[PDB]
Amino acid sequence: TPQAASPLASWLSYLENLIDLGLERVSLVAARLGVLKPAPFVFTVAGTNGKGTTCRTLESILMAAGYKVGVYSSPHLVRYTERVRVQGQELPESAHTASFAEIESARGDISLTYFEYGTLSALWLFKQAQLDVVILEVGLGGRLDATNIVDADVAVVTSIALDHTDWLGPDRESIGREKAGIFRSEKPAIVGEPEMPSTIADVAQEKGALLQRRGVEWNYSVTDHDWAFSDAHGTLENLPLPLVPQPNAATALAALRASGLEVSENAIRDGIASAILPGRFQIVSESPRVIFDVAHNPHAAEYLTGRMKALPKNGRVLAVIGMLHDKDIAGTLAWLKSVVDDWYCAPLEGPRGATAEQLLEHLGNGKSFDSVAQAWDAAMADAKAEDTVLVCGSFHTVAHVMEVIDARRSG
Ligand SMILES: Nc1ncnc2c1ncn2[C@@H]1O[C@H](COP(=O)(O)OP(=O)(O)O)[C@@H](O)[C@H]1O
Ligand SMILES: [Mg+2]
Ligand SMILES: [Mg+2]
Repeated sequence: TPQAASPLASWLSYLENLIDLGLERVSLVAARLGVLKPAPFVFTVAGTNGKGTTCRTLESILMAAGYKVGVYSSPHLVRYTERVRVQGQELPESAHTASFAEIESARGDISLTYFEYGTLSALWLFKQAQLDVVILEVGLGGRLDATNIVDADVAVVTSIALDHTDWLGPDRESIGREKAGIFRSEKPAIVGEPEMPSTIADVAQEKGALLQRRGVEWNYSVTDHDWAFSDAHGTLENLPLPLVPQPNAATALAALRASGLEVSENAIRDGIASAILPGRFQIVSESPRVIFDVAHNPHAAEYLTGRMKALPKNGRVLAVIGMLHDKDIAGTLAWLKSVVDDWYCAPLEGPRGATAEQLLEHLGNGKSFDSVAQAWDAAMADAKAEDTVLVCGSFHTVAHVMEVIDARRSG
């Protein structure tokens, strides 16, 4: 058993090597720790896709508005510490190991899972920091996610589509019911998904939550160079085109206006203008245009394909791909194949990672490589200045490339 002085790596290894579902055990330990209400105001964000960027937008705006903000996020690209941000920054590794020692002693003989530990740890780090606002990204689903032991002041649903069907149900209706579990009596329930499953309205009714959905209570319009927003409180014009998916920026703005937090129009403009997340349609360079997007399911791949198609009339689209078997590979590739010209396949290490050959079988074309790095090198060697190189398929794939680019800065 590690201690507060142990290196973080020893903690994570200990946490990775570990019954009765339901939030009881995690709730009982959280009660002993007094972290059930991490800040005076909490936003909890659920959804199939766009949770991370909706959270980032909220954080950007609130920081410009002068609030002390904490953000819980998952998963992480490279380092575990990316998961807990305070004022947009990561916390010392020793802060994380101390919180782990605190949870370890507080749990007594109560057993916790990896995500339960990390969630309690984030709640603890936030409490210690004395913040005004805490933004929690749900780990998986809603009703049964560790983040649901906290009662959100504003609950958010970014989108609903298919992913984690093994846990959440086989359809949008069953998935929507689970995600909506984060709703609360008399609290705004912000739904940014344009085709809302009825089960979300059912759950809002069962709880007495205040449902405010895109297309009904609020809406937005776009232009080639800006956008406008509207809700029951009025409208906003000439907003900055976002650097995160357009639907998520509107969702965050809706949740923000519904919170009653005092935020000026200028703090809104500044926050929307600077909100961006590595690996979420990130334009890394030009000539050739390089893009990183961790789209790992059919709904996100369809969104990426729409973005790809909106790009200027180009040359060729080369793609560097690595995927995990626990995702709908065939479904994801079907969409991507509609815009990709040349495929460069690589394996992902471990148990759940697919081999280059497995991806290739789905593609029907392309070259296989020994690693993501070699695939990346090959794509960049072949790419012309008028082309676009896309690194996609998983967080692991985008991370492998960011790390190689970084290490080379040192050569
Ligand atoms: N509203 C959305 N609709 C469709 N796909 C989306 C949306 N938001 C994000 N995505 C896709 O999901 C990927 C990851 O998004 P992310 O912001 O990390 O959301 P999440 O935290 O729920 O995974 C993006 O890189 C993009 O491919
Ligand atoms: Mg996420
Ligand atoms: Mg997920």
